Amino acid sequence: AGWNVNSKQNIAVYWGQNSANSQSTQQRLSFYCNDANINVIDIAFLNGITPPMTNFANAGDRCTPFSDNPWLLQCPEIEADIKTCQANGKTILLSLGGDSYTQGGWSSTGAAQSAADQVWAMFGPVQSGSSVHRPFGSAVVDGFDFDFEATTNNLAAFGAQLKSRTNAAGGKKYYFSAAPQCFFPDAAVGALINAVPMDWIQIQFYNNPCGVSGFTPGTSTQNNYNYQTWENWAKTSPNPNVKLLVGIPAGPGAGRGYVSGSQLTSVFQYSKGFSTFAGAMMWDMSQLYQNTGFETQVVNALR
Repeated sequence: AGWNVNSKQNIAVYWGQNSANSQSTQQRLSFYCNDANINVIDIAFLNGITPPMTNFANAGDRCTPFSDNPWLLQCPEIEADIKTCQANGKTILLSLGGDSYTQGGWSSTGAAQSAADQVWAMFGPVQSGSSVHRPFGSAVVDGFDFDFEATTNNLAAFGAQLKSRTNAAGGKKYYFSAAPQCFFPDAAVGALINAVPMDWIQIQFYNNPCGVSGFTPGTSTQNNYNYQTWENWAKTSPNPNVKLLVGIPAGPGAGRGYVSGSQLTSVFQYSKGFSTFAGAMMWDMSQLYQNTGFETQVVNALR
């Protein structure tokens, strides 16, 4: 039944950007919704907000741009697949920003609040009184992942307005995650995650010296891998009960600091010792499914 706050074996995986970058490495979203081990999928990315822009790599081939915004896609296959995945018991979030987000956020709190209301009208419940375009039609996401990686002015105000709308909503639970890099504090989402409660934070423990590649097996004194710093911060954050996922590259081509074998098992056994630990995150689905046997290694490390 999707995200499980009481489990230490959650696995969140990004889908949409085809990191593996071959013609066949990213199937449609629902191909990956029969995996008993993957209970959260983040759709990557809404890479523009004001104005809105969607990029789903070659999944875009089965979409049609909206007539008045060529960078915003109408995606009936992703729509159908979100509904299928949710019927199959998966939590499907939309990931906001990503490494190709260049708009730099909003000049005022008011502009950030208006942008949040537009994202909610585009991707949350269908609003009968709204003219906004809906990339996923009558599909409704299960919440939002904040993956901003450059300075994003007034992201805290944007996040607070979107959280206001999800907190007011009926129907189902909406979740909030953020994906800071492991360097502490995080420049891009630091203000957001110090202001707005998250359900979990999926830290990118890669592309940085604090990543899982810097973990020292055989000891619980860790000079580089900084999970402990993140747990200490989490306990006084706006949601003091927020959970952490350990985010890793799903293949050597997915990011710097890929780990496997005993390094991978050991860093997960260390991380499992912490009360905030709730599982793993991986970048990304295309890399994971190409990297034969790697998913089994991660599942076996979390057991």
